Amino acid sequence: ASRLYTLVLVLQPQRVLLGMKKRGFGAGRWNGFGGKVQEGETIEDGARRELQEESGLTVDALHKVGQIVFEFVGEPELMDVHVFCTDSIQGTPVESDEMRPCWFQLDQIPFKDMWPDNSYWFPLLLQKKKFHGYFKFQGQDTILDYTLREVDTV
Ligand SMILES: Nc1nc2ncccc2[nH]1
Repeated sequence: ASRLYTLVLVLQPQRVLLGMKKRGFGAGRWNGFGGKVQEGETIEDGARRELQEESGLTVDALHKVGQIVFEFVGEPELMDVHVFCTDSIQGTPVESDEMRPCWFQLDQIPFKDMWPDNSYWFPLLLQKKKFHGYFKFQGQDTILDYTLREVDTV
């Protein structure tokens, strides 16, 4: 019982792009860009499509960096999130009614205003490590338990 999602982190040498979501699941929190994968669409093509829909940016080179499964207690479907990273993009981040993008210096990533799992695996993403994670949430703020291990192959 799992549903495919994407998450794209535009990660440059000294800064990362994040978006403040206006409404929906995760509203009020900085996050990477992504969403559901469509029928007949590859996960990577879905990640590319969502990056543009939400941030206005066109990615060229995308790299798999992680897989994180999210469980919310009481909700049947697990979120199977395929995480990607890129440095080579085109365009300028676009603010829309749905999303407010902002660049952050790497020592100023706003973990307090992000999903609480991010502080666990971001240190790996910033050091170019690949990972497999699982986070069991109660509600949207409480991590009941988790696993996170590095991998050589996502
Ligand atoms: N970046 C990010 N973390 C998350 N945790 C739970 C649900 C969705 C999430 N998106």
